[PDB]
Amino acid sequence: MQGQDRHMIRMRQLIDIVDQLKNYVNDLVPEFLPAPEDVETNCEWSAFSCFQKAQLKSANTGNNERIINVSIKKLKRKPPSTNAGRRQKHRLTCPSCDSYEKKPPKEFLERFKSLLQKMIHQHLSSRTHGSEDS
Repeated sequence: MQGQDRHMIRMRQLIDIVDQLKNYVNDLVPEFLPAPEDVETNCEWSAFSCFQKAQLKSANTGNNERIINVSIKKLKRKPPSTNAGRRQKHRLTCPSCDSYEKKPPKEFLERFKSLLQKMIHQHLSSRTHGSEDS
């Protein structure tokens, strides 16, 4: 009906900033950024950090540089406590974070935002499950 969950703000925000910074791809510097591809049910969390240390850097050439800083802030969002479990995990254990291969910013973003709305989202409520193309 009405209201705005605190958590949600983050979620949407994450996807927002992502899409926001994305729109400014022209201000995206190509660097080795960690992007967790396909994370365990309860891994995305441990991966959510891989998107933090990633450090979104803009081409910084004048345009959407300072603005990008708006995406970085959000992008650099902290996970829900620790990262993956506190008391020797629980639901299940997950491997390290920085393990997969790096990728570009355009992708790192198009992926991060997805990874979020992928698990994080559902993490709250499924909502018509069925996503797959490639």
